[PDB]
Amino acid sequence: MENAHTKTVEEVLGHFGVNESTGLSLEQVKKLKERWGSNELPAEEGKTLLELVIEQFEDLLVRILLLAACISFVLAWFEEGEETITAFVEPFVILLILVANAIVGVWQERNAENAIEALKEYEPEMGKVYRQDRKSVQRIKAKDIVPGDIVEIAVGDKVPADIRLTSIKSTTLRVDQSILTGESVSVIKHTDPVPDPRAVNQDKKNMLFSGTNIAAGKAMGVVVATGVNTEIGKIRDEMVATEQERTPLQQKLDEFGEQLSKVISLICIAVWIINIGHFNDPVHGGSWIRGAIYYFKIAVALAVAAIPEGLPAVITTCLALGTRRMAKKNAIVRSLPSVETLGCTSVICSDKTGTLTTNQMSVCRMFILDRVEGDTCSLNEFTITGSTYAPIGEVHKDDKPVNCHQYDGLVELATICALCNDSALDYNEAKGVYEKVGEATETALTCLVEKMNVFDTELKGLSKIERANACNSVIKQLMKKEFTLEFSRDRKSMSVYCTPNKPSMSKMFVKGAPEGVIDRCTHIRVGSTKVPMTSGVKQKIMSVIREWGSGSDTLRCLALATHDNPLRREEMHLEDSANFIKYETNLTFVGCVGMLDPPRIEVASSVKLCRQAGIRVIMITGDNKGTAVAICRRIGIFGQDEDVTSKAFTGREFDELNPSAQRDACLNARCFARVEPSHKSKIVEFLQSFDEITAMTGDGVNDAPALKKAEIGIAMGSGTAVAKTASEMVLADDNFSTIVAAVEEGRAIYNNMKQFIRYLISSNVGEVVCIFLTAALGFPEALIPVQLLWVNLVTDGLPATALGFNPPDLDIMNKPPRNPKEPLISGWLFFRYLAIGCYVGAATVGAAAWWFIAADGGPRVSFYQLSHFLQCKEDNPDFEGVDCAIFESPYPMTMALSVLVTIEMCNALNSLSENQSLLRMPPWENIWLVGSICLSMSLHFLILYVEPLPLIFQITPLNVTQWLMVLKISLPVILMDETLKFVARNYSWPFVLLIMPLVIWVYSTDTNFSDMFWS
Ligand code: BEF
Ligand SMILES: [Mg+2]
Repeated sequence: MENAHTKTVEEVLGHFGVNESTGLSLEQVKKLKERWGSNELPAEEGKTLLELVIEQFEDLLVRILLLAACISFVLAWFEEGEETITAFVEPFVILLILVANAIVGVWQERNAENAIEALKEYEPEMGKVYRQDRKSVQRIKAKDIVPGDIVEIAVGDKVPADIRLTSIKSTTLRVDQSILTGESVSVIKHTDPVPDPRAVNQDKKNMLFSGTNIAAGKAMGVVVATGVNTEIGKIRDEMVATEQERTPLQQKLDEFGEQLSKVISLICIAVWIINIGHFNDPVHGGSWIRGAIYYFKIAVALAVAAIPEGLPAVITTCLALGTRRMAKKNAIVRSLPSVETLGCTSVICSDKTGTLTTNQMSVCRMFILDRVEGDTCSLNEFTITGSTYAPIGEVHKDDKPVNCHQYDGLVELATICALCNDSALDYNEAKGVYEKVGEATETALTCLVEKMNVFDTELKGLSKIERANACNSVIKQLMKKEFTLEFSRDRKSMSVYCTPNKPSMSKMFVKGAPEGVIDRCTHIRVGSTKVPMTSGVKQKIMSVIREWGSGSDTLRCLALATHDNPLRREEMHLEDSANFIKYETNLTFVGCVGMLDPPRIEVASSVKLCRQAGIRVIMITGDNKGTAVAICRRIGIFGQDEDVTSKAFTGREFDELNPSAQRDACLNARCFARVEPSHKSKIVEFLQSFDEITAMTGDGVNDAPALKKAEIGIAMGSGTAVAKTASEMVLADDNFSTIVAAVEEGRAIYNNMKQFIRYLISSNVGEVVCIFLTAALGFPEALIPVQLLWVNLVTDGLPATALGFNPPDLDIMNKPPRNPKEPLISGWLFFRYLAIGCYVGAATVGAAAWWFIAADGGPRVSFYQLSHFLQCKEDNPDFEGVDCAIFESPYPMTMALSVLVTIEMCNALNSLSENQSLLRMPPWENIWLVGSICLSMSLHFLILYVEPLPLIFQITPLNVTQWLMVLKISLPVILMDETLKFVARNYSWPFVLLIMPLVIWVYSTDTNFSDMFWS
């Protein structure tokens, strides 16, 4: 069944072979089940643990670590030695770091799916259908309905399938379609066919779309589409068809991994090339192959040691900590890399109905009269602060609290509001929020009546379930509602006949569009006085009503009047519309109210903060252009008097725009209205075409393709499930300020990530340069792989985690988002961490050599003997026996390890700021860094001072003067990093007064290095 809206009821009924009054026979029911399936949206759960692990191993950094681990393992398998116990420790541990990380990430996934599923609406999805088995209404499951069923719908029901209207039994049919079409107000439905076959769902007035509630009335329809063929099903299919791309953080990490791999390959090739002439050495066997592969093995072993083993682990730790911080403020983030996406976001595409607004219409203004002199009147105007359906707001006149007993016109207005509606407000114990029963506007009037206690009834001890209807209950107990005059299309008003319950009358209460009520009223209720109507007062009322319904505060105005002396029920006949016209005569104007779909109270501040942070907010909605522009003006996207002739567009207007005009609109326009979900995705894609990180926010089904297409999609906690499944983050508490909070968190996370990435890379390149320098000169080895493993996982691991807690920059929220094209590590950074790395290598080699040359108490071995480590024989030494037993002493190794650790701690203290000096920013603020440094020193001393560990790591306790020399070697890294940082910047006192005694203490003495030869 295609374009059913274009066909009449007879055509669709003949096509389905179903009678209007009988329904479908049980045979046709199963015949349609076998063909069309069943009415369920498919729910696929293919994210098994194996799938999650394999997709989380997609990261290029993790792949590089895996390659390094496997190469190290195959190198350790062909080492022809008996030290396989330790030689295999280095790769294996990496695998643990690679696997444990995975669970962490996987855990986060499950945790998100455990939280997002918690905040899902759960109810039995039922449906009232007619079938030939029994004549009465049959309440069956919605999944057991088929295309062709005759469905009966009533007020406060959710339609279960795409339905073409057949007959309306309540003379009207109001449907709330904000879920699908994004319309803030309920739409009127009819039975007449829609001739347009390409018509959008907003103007399919004869159609009912699954997932949309019925605001008021009863109706009878026939199912034409079911399951995935419904509009929501088509949108879900489009959402699935949309491709998902990697987050910008993942792209930056992959680029950094490519740069790191290029550096590793260059280092390996260079080390191989430097030893071309040694290939044919007789030591290998005098062959061009064995020596070449031996030196290739050495070069690859050196290259593998330049990859930080713990870098992905600390990156994941920082991401998980940020995710936990966001979860603490009611923000569920699915993937760990997505926590950073909002930091680099440049454009925030949003949704008006249900996302930028509460979707709960509430009365925000009202007025009555106070006094009349002549050709004019004094007008009492009141403002109501409530925005949701909760009856907790207050009525303010001239921005001060006001009571309601003093204003008799106000109690009369409250009576008219509560008695001239048939909807209600009710509280869900499970959901925990008040909601409407029937029409949204009538619920707004009910909540207004609850807000202003016109009879000052006691409400302190009242429970929340009975808080919903207390004042309305009181003033409906006072007045008995006899009968209701139904609202008409030819007369935009509705009336209620009420009689005073107390004996010793029978007033009429009329509401509706202001024009009709004003032209049909000949009197004015001023306080308790019925004064004759005057042209001046009517003009004064028209002025305020138009300026209420025409400015940036565009409102839906309802005029409330009363008929004091109506004809008694015998005269009036409730049969014809013209009778209803003639019954409403000589009315008395009482007041007027003005309501809207109000934006959430944290929206204007959030958008101005986003604009301050360099992010522009563009509203994309399916509602009309007028309401969208009004909400943009109200929340601060547009000014009150700003011209929007080129900044607000409709889908039809955007359809035939020039490509240059489309580019200019995407660059400049800030409001899109009357756009289909495909149009929303097209807008998001056009914005992404300009290399802009786009964050889409929405709640409804129409936002799902746009939420999926954006780099990060944010779904409201009250939104639909399909919108939540397409979004990377969910706001559980529906707080829009969480967006700017997440932006700040992401920017801080990115800064800290850069800091500790630089720290780890510098440490590893320093160790590699140390090994290369040791090999080139010929000195005895100063470091061993197991020692480097410890100093890379603990001594470097703890400072990196602490650096993850770096204080945020002061000017973090006053800068534009970072350019996506810039690399994570720049060329200047590339130069700088090499400087610290080269200094670490040189300092560690020098510390190892100092104990063998100039240290007091150690052998004063010359450079020639020290360079010829392997030549410990009768080659004219001084202490030939002593030297052979001292070249393997643990003292130089301890010197090297201590110097490396101390320089790493100094570099960690230099990693508080990317370019801000340590003097101005002391370590005090990041107390986590100080605690981590102290803990690492404590455990290092424990390693140095226990029984087993000095055997496992060949290290021994040092002396006071030896520690002093270690500090002497380590400290200048502070000076060199400070001068590099100062150079970068150019182109407190307690910290100084504590560090000066330390500096003067350790530079009291100096030792000369007797070495003037190089290899
Ligand atoms: F709900 Be949005 F206005 F499409
Ligand atoms: Mg919405």
